[PDB]
Amino acid sequence: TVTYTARVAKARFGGFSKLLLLWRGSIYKLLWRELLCFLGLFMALSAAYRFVLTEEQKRYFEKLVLYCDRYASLIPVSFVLGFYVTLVVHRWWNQYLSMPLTDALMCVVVGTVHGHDERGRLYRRTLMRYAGLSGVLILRSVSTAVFKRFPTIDHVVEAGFMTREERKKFENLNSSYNKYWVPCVWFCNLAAQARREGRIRDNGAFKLLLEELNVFRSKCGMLFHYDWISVPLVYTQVVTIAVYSYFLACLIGRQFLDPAQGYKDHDLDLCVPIFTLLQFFFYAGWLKVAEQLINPFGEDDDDFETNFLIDRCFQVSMLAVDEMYDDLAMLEKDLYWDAAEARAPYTAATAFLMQQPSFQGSTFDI
Amino acid sequence: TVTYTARVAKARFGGFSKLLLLWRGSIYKLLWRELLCFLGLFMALSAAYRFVLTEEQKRYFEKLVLYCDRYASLIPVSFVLGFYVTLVVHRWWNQYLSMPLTDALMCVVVGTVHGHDERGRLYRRTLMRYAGLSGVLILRSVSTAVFKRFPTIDHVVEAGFMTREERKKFENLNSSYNKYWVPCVWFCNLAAQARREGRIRDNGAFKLLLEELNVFRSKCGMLFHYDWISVPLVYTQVVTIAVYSYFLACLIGRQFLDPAQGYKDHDLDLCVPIFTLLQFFFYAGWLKVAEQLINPFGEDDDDFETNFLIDRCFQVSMLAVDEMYDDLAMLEKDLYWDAAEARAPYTAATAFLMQQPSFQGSTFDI
Amino acid sequence: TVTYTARVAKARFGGFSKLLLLWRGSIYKLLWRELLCFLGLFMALSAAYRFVLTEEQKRYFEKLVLYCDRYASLIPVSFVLGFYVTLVVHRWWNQYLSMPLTDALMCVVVGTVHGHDERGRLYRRTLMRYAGLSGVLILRSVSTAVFKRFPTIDHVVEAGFMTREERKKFENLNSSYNKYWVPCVWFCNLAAQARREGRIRDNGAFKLLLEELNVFRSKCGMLFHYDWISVPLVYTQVVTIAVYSYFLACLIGRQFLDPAQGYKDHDLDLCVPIFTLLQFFFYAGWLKVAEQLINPFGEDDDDFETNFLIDRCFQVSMLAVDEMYDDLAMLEKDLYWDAAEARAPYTAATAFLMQQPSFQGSTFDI
Amino acid sequence: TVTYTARVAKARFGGFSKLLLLWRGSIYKLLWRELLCFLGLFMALSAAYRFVLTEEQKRYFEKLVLYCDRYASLIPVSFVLGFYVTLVVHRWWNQYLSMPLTDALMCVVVGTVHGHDERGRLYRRTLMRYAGLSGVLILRSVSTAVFKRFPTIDHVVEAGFMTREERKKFENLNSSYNKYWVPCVWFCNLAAQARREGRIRDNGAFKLLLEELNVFRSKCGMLFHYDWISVPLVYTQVVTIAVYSYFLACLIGRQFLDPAQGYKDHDLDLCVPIFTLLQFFFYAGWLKVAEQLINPFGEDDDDFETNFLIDRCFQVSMLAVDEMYDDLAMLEKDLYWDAAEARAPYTAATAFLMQQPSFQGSTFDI
Amino acid sequence: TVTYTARVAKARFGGFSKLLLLWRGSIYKLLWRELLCFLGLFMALSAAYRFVLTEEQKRYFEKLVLYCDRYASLIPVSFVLGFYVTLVVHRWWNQYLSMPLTDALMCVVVGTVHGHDERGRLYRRTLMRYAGLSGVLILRSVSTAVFKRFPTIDHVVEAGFMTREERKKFENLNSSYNKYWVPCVWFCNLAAQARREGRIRDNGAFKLLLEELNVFRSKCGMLFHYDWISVPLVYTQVVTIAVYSYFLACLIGRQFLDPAQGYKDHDLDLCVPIFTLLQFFFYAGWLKVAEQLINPFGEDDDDFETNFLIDRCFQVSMLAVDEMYDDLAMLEKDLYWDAAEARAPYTAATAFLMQQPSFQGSTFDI
Ligand SMILES: [Ca+2]
Ligand SMILES: [Ca+2]
Ligand SMILES: [Ca+2]
Ligand SMILES: [Ca+2]
Ligand SMILES: [Ca+2]
Ligand SMILES: [Cl-]
Repeated sequence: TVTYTARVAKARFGGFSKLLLLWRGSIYKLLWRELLCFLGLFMALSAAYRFVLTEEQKRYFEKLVLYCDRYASLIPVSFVLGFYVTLVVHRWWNQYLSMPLTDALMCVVVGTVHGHDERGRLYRRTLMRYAGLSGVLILRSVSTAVFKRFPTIDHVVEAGFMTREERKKFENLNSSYNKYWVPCVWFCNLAAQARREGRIRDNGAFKLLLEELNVFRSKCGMLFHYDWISVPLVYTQVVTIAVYSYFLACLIGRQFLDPAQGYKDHDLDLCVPIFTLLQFFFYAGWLKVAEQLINPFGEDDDDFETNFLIDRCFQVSMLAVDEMYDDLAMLEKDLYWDAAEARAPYTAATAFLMQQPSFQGSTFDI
Repeated sequence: TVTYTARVAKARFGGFSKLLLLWRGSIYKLLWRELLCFLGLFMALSAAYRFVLTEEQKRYFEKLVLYCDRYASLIPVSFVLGFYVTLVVHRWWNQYLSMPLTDALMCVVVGTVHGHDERGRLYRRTLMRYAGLSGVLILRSVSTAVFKRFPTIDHVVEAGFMTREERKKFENLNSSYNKYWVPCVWFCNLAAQARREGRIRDNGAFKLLLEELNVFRSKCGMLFHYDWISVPLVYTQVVTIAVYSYFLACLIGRQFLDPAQGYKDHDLDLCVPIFTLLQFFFYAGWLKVAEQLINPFGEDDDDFETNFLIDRCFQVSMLAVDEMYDDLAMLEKDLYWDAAEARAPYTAATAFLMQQPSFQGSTFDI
Repeated sequence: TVTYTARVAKARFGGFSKLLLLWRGSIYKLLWRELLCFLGLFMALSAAYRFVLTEEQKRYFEKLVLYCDRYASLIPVSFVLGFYVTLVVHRWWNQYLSMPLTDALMCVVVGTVHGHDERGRLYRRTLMRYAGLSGVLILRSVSTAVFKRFPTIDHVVEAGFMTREERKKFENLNSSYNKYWVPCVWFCNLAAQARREGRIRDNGAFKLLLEELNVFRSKCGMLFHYDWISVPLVYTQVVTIAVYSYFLACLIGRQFLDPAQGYKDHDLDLCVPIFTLLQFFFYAGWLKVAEQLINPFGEDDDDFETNFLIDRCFQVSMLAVDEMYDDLAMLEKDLYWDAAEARAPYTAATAFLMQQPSFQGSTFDI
Repeated sequence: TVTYTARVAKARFGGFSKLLLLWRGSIYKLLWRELLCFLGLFMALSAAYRFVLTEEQKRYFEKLVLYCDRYASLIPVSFVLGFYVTLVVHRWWNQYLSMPLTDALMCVVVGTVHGHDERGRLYRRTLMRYAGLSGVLILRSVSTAVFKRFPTIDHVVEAGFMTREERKKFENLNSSYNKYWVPCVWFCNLAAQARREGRIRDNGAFKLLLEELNVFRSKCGMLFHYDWISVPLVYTQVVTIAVYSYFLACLIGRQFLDPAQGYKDHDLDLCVPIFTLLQFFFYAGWLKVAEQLINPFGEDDDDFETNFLIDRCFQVSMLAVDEMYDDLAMLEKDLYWDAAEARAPYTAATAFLMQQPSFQGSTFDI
Repeated sequence: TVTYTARVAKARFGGFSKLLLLWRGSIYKLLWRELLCFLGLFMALSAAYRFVLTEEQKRYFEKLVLYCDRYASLIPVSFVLGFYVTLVVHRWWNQYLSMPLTDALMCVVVGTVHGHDERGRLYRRTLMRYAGLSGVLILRSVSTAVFKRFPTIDHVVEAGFMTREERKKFENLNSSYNKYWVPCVWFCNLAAQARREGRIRDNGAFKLLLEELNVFRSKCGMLFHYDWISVPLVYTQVVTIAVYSYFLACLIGRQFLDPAQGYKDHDLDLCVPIFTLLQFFFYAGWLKVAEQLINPFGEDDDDFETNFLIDRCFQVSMLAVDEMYDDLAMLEKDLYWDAAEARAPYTAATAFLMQQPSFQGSTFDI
């Protein structure tokens, strides 16, 4: 993804206009091939009108220009763009929320699966490795960047997400369907094994572990659903036809006609259709928002950094359940033990502008 | 469903335009009968204007063409299309989310219902068979493809979802209503039987099983609600009248009049209303998005593959609770036991483009 | 409700157009009185223009027709129709989801409240009768069809939802507010009584029963909220004024003026304003979608069948907790015990069109 | 709130038009001062054009009228009205859902906090009084009607929501922030005290009590968030400027010019701009929907009856946990004990129109 | 944030118009630099048309003015403004809901972590300090105001959110990623330590503590997701190009041409484009709603007061778990113990307007 959150923290004078100078993840990277072929096909029709066509063929083409400018209905293209892109954006955000993230599991695992010995250490890592394995298996199914990192299951074994013994049981499962849910079943068998030996101390801890896994597994199942159940193809084709019919109407209907015939609204030569160019940046760019986000798991610049989230979850969950298992600093009194209230100090860059009346409710200054 | 997720992974130059060459689940499969009758009725009026009508009947028809072009309000058809299709798409996605999927149940069942013996094996399979039975019974009520696969309850018995003894108790239940919830009540009786004999070891395991079933049963109840409570018929008829009134206005109001009378905006002969054809692809295709998705359980190409999801859930849940019950690979140290951190390697097709600064927050490059 | 889900299963050639032949729950049943008075008031103005008005009064009326056609802004009526009806449809669907349905309670009750004896049988039925009683009491408050079925509380006693002893405690509660929540408090007292005598065997079962009831009771409270907190009246009046101002503008502004004065866009006589009639079917029908759904608990054809849902829930929950309490078929091996995988067979009407490659992910055909 | 749910139960012929005769909570109560000043400023400009201006000053004003009618863009005002009011309506409904309602707490308290003695009675009432106290404290912060009922905390003590001993501990808490969450902390201390003495019998009961309180406390925190975090002021000002610029354009651009100069679309005298008046009812009334609902806790007619909900919750929860604690009618057989099925009878006003085939699914009439 | 909730409590006559006099968080503070450069560039073109250009260069510029007024399509800018700002507002509200608030944790901690001694006191404060520490660490990552208050981790140690011993374990964690989740792992280690020593008395209390923390930790993870995954940059650039192309079209297309050439719709001199100025307040202000809210964690006036919420949560949670741990007022009878019902009194400013029939349901006045 292209992150510009710091650029737009405060609404400044040229704020969104300086985002028109970015190139990575931009409209210009997405549209310049389409803009050059649209403008090239415009100049080719404009040059045929000037130097190629005979005088009676120019009059017929002039009647064709006035015809197509009637059908350039720029207003209804916006609704099928507005409703469709909002659908794609809604799917795009829920696909990010369905990312297999092991943070909720790693807090349950470090709190409930016990033992400083090598066995309890191996219980905690294998539970997190199985959650990470289900993450890798569903992301190499839906994300082309994860798939180029893990083209085979042997790549998942040499990366350490799966072992060779787990590889044998994975491949010997007779199922024609995608086996991303298999380490989630291994998680339940491992947690039930840990409950039997008392490494999970109580049944509410074991229940919390299985509630947390089902939340994780249903997120993996949701990424498979979004990958399988596309935005409906008829709806993608309707918005594509509506945008391209508008631009077919524009490269004839916005041609600069010869002013000597006195056609109204056609008394000018610019030899570049600059406001049709800006309409192309608007409407074809609005469609490119959907074209970038309809599969947010490819290698667009604004697509999800799924290999980063795999490396983050695997490193952090192994960090949380192995090194950080039961090493607190000793319980020690804070700065505000002798203090009835508790307020942290401000720097000089925040003390001066803040420190203003605390909001108590709207009805109190009555 | 028609899945084109891999085609649109990266936003390419001709990306959405190559989806206009697909036929399965396309606008062209949905609209070509309507387009040929619209264009045929257009050419029939155009031929009556040329060769049939007398010269004074042509002038009256010419006044009728100018009348109907005033009422071709292409803008308000788009709002009742945009708001209605978004409602249908919202129902269509929530109907997919309400699909009876046994994955969350199969992780609880393999983790909580215990025993390698034939009895505990039979407990785990019957719990999954009862969840799958409620899935088949609600899907043959709402999906025509499941219903043609299971036309009678005897078809459900010969498919193995129900047994002959379960068939007797199913048919002897005196209820006039659909009995899809009956195996969910059998699930609760079976899980309570398994808790009594200690195959479910603790009450939090038994509670998790019943929470998971109620989530499954309410998904089955939601598919019945969507099947029963349609999109409101008055709202379907308003969008149908609005689209067809627009196209009734178009096959008169876009007729190519004789240029010798000098009617403005009517100085051309194309003998094919090509931009009215593209408007028909836009508006009637936009309605066809709703017509395909209003019942997503029929045999449209873009309808849900409900027999596939039945075969997947039954095969996977039987695979998860029978063969995969308590056969882990032995707890064995990963690649990153001697390693404080944990990073999986990259292939050459992903190492070169990735490996870029880790995002820590927007405020840190301040 | 009017259910047409089977009619629109597959998108057919005349699919939504055959729904324009339905009468029950249709636009024509909702609009024909309004259409006849609109067309009657149109013909009355058209007849006054032809035979009543003098020649100088016709010119003033002709200036009035050209005035009102300027203000027929058909575009902004659509936004206040599109945004308002979507609000009403959103409330209409959430009101259906808030229906008091006892299925989630009946699965907990049959799984947790125990005993084949007459006492445990009476515990299970009274818990379901109290849930059904809260359903009847909130639905006779919000639904006119339930209220005509239960006009008094004595009707609820003779229907068997309440007993005479429960009637005394119901009427002796000193509260000015609606007492639909009273059997939900009786449910909690009954479940706590059953936990004390061990008919509820464990505390997690008793907790699940009370979580399930609070979900049921908050659904009853939500139906009271929707009944009390209407769509805001100012917003209902704004959309009513916007639609009727448009149609006031239309029955003057679309009058067929005398062509001898040569008023432009007014050179025709149809003596029926057929495209204004179709605009009336569009806009007034779009408002009628809201008028039918703003209270979905009346006796519109497309209103909820609330007496059916009362009869279904009472019959099914009594069927689930009394006859179906702990009578499973004996645990018996399925068709797929000797089979490593598990696939159900297809009929000849589904084997031929299906059996096509299983989707594994989008990235795998790379 | 103004409740008209019974008026719109069945979609009738003059149904929404009879809601234009209501005055309480109406557009006319909200708009008549604005309509009289708009029409008064219109007539003042119209009278200056007739009797005050000289003949050359009338021509300049006539050029000003034709200028401002070009900028009366009634279409884009509707989008910033449609999107903004939908945001306000969404906040308005979620603010009603965040109302502190003690029904879910009172069902847990009567089911889990035990004892017929005066101590257990005092435990149940104090738990409900503390929930009601947090309700009063957050509603007097956000609702002007609750604040005029409880202007001081001493008013809350004389109303009985707080005691004098609780008043001392409330005032001696050193916190500059609003202390609405303080009785929720007292609830947790009281429930933990009741668990220690076994008035709460099991830990799952005590956990359910604390889950239920956190749902209640987060609803109180949500009302504080909505009160603090307004609809953004820039967005309120944009919709206010857009509506008033349109109406500034209208009281010049819709002036009836002198027909003797022959200005087109200006050949009439009405001396009342009746369709501009109806546009004012549309657009300024649409803004008044937002102006009424942006703070739904004031004393608008359509604002929430927050003092009613305080009196309802306090009376009902004291009724539920004190008098209704453990007085069931004795477990007694229903009307349908000797009956395998269970159907309640119909009155003559509902038997005749109902009793129609039970819906089983869409696929069954195949 | 700029809070005006009390100003708009009752819909008054000049209600939203008096919000056009506010300056803090206003359109005028956001737009005046853009308005002065737009009007300055307008007057510069207007002065070049009057005094600089020759008479034949004025005619070419006049043809350019009529060209650009054709492309000022004010209608489609509104849809890409309406759909985009609604997306930004939806993200802005969910970012406020994802704020790390310790109220739900502090009610569990004071109810479940026990002991009046210094050890149990230190357990309760350290659990709340660790929740507050994760709040500070994620807010200094996403909020520039928190970051200027805590520029280093040493600032977090001198503020008392972290200790020096906790600082050593924080810095010695080998992770390249943001370590905001580290005190949430410390929370789980501390709660598991407290359960082992019986300061947490039961396993359901310990489970509730870990469910509550995972809700808190996922809110911290959600703020990181929103900070990382921006509104997509192509969509921000499309709405920026659409607004600025419209205003590029306006500062030529709305130029006041010389009336002596008799250009239609151009017969006036105002020498200030006042309705183009109001359109600039509309459209550029509508974009400024998004520009203020796209990062709601900066130092805009309408941005979130994140340092206030840090100081509130830290002061209140230390107040709730230390001083308010197990000091109830003694269980004492309320005002309504001898009263069967329970109604609080009204002041004279609320008794007179209220006391009106209690709503029982819509169907009861039948
Ligand atoms: Ca992409
Ligand atoms: Ca279909
Ligand atoms: Ca109705
Ligand atoms: Ca208000
Ligand atoms: Ca900001
Ligand atoms: Cl639980």
